[PDB]
Amino acid sequence: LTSLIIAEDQNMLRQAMVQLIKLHGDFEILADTDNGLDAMKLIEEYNPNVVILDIEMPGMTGLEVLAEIRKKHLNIKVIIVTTFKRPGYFEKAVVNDVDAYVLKERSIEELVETINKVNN
Ligand code: NA
Repeated sequence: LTSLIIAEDQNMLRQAMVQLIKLHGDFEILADTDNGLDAMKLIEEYNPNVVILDIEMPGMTGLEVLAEIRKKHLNIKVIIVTTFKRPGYFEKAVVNDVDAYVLKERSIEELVETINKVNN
């Protein structure tokens, strides 16, 4: 299947994504965490095909994690998934070559469609 790491600040939503993403699509979750520094280490350890990153997290924000994955040219699709409607955050994701930016206005079903489009 497609491997994923999920880094998300909120435990309730994070555990929900780990469970529902596996049921809504053809994915294996290698690791999940609420800390961006933790995520960056897991990412280098496991090399997942795709990562899902919240923005505002302790350690490293999702945007700093995205920036580092790109600096290092890792073969990894990156989806940011956030509540933030602020214009600044979307522009920072785009300039850093994010593969998709998904608002939490979308369902996990839509997020899965997005991962599939991105990974094809
Ligand atoms: Na599945």
